[PDB]
Order: sequence, then structure tokens, then C-alpha cells
Amino acid sequence: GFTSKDTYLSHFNPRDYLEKYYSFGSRHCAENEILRHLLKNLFKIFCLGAVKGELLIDIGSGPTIYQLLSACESFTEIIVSDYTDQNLWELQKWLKKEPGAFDWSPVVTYVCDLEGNRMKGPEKEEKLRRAIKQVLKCDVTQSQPLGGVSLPPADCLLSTLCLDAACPDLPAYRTALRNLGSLLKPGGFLVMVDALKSSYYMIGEQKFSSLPLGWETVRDAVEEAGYTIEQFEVISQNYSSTTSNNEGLFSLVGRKPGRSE
Ligand SMILES: Nc1ncnc2c1ncn2[C@@H]1O[C@H](CSCC[C@H](N)C(=O)O)[C@@H](O)[C@H]1O
Ligand SMILES: C[n+]1cccc(C(N)=O)c1
Repeated sequence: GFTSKDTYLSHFNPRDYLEKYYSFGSRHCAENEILRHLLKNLFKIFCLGAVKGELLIDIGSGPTIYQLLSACESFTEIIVSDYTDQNLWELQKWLKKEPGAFDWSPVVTYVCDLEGNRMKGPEKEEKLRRAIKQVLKCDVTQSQPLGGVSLPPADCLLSTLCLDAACPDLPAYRTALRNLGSLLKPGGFLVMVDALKSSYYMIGEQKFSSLPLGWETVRDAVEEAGYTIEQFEVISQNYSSTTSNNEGLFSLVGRKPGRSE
């Protein structure tokens, strides 16, 4: 049935994932086009609006940092987290500037271009490394997703391409949303990106399930979780044939309501 979290542990190859989706090279052209659009939207979200603060927690980061490049302009501290241990190790290779770490330069350069070339690649990378304070295990399915570690409430919760993969059905998706809210202060921002109407994605021969949700369904689930949707955009691009069956992606910004009861 739907991919279990133990299948992630035993099947998810971080370096392979990065090469296939985030190399930003001459192949995987559909994946490149989506990446371009994601970077554009994340730039708008984090640089052009009021999504700023002290602490941002990224949920289901996997081995990627593309989703944090504009964010580090607006947040002093970033916590990254994922369920899959090997993803966390891959991330650490890059954070620690190790030989054989994934080459993020073409992505970094693109983001720097988007932001008006106020800094160069090396400076942007240093800024993000400094911003990333913790690399933690997380499980979105749990009432306490970070295992109940003592952390201040976040000003922003970010999650990219995670919830659809981690939730077998809409009731589970609703639960994951509730679980995430436990980490966010009232007035805080929820920034989410995910595939639309996708029931699977591939990493080579390895297949991983996805919950196919249309944009209206995502809207309704987020609103019913209490969030005022401040921004919502659809990315009309599709992943490569046989790589996924998605029809576009979305990005959104929600604000958690003030405390009442
Ligand atoms: N129950 C769960 N809790 C937290 N993360 C989970 C999870 N189940 C799967 N994941 C993670 O969801 C990720 C999907 S791949 C997404 C990676 C990255 N955020 C990007 O934008 O490309 C994987 O890293 C996987 O480890
Ligand atoms: C590229 N990618 C990564 C994670 C999830 C998906 C999807 N839910 O279809 C796609």
C-alpha cells in the first residue's frame, strides 16, 4: 500500500534524490523548470513580504537546502529536520563543507541572481551555514513532531514536498497539519510547498507514494486547521513523464490565529 516510514529508512537514497531533482544541469529538464519556479516563489515569500522573524523550523527537509536560501535573509536561526537519518547525514556533509558534498552552486547562484546579486555564491552559502543551528530527527505523524525537545515556539514553520509523501489519506494529512501547529507561535507563519494531484514520485527505480490533493482541498484543509491563507500560488509545471503523475505544485503562506481558549 502507501509507502511506510520504514520504507523511507530502507530505500531513500539521499545523493540519488539530489542528483535527479536538484542538479540544475543539462538533464532532468522538467525537474529544473520546477526548481526555477520554486526558487522564484520562495524568493517572493521570504524577501518580498512580511514573513520574517527570529526562528524558522523546516519540517521534512530531506537532504535539501534550496528551500532555505531566501529564508536565511529573513530568519536569524534555522532548524532543519527530517525522518530519514541518511538524509540528515547528507545535509551535514554540505553544512560541514566536506569533500563530496552535493554541489549546490548553480542553485545558490540562481537565488543570488533573483535577490539582485547583492552577494556572491560563497557569501550566501556562509550566511545559510551560520543560520542553521540544529539538524534534528522529526516525525510529522506524532503529536510532538520533534520528539518533545525543549524549543521556543517558531516564528515560521516551513515544509516543502513532505506532507503529501508522509500522509496516506486526508485524515492523516489533517493530523500532520495539527501536529506541526504545536511548534508554531500564535501569529506565526506556515509556509508550505507540495505536489498537486500526485500519487507517486520516483528516485530511479524506487517508487514512493504521495497523497493526490487538488489545490482546493489543500486550501480547505489548511483553513480548517485555523490558518488564514495570506498567499496561495499554483505552479503549473509537471515532473518528467513516469517520474511522477503530479499536475503542478502549490506554494502557500498561512498565519496561525492568536490564542483564544
Ligand atoms: N513521517 C515523516 N515525518 C517527517 N518527514 C518524513 C516523514 N515521512 C517521510 N518524510 C520525509 O519527507 C521527505 C520527502 S522528499 C522532500 C525533501 C525536501 N524537503 C524537498 O523539498 O525536496 C523525505 O526527506 C522523507 O524523509
Ligand atoms: C519530487 N517530489 C518529492 C517529494 C514528493 C513528491 C510528490 N509528493 O510527488 C515529489
